[PDB]
Amino acid sequence: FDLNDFLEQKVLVRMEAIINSMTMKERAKPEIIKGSRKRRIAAGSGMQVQDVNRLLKQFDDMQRMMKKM
RNA sequence: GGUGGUGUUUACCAGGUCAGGUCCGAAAGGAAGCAGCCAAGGCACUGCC
Repeated sequence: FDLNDFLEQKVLVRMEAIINSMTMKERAKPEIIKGSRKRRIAAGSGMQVQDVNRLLKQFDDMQRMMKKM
């Protein structure tokens, strides 16, 4: 379950904008989205790092389950 | 090296365009711009000079 699937799932429209700002490598192996990338991803999706961190946290939640069922 | 070709590679770090999103604006409309793409660079093979 990579960020590519979690994408299929201005309310959420912005939660998309964020991913539509990532790169294939990022959307495929999130454990590489440190500071620098974030600062890119945020300003890229007109958001803010905190926003990204939010979505990042969301993915994890929606992720762990897959790895537990 | 120059200038071509082909394969490969490259998140941001004053190239271009810009979905999506953001920004300013009562509006009309402006602005910056991620991914993508183009271009460009790198690693090689290669033609020519």
